[PDB]
Amino acid sequence: KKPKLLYCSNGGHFLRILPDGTVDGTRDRSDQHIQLQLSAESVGEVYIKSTETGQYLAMDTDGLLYGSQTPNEECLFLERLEENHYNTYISKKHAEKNWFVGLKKNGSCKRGPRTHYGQKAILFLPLPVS
Ligand SMILES: O=C(O)c1cc(O)ccc1O
Repeated sequence: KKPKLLYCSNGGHFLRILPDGTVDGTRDRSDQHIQLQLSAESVGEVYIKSTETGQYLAMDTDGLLYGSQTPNEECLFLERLEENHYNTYISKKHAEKNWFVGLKKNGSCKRGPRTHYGQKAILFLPLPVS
């Protein structure tokens, strides 16, 4: 396996899953909580896992991102390759809704409802770390 940073184009923050379940974004490339394991359950279905805490990215019924201690339906994301090398991630559990993983410009998480295709918020460049 290979860990990766996920660099949000909106604002320029790496996706971060804090130990408390809080998901936001930091510009600190040293941050321990931005190293992420991607693993494909099925072809276009990934889990995004913290290599420090072993927590999985998830999205709840309101569209808030959290860190789940154990994988579940809420942690499956559909990964699509975009136009200039960036990926988008839409909640499997909420795909009929087009709820995307996204971060605000201030590096806070954008709830799934506030998301739409064409936003820079939802664009993540995977970078192989080191
Ligand atoms: O680049 C922007 O102005 C932008 C900011 C957002 O928070 C969401 C979508 C966008 O297109």
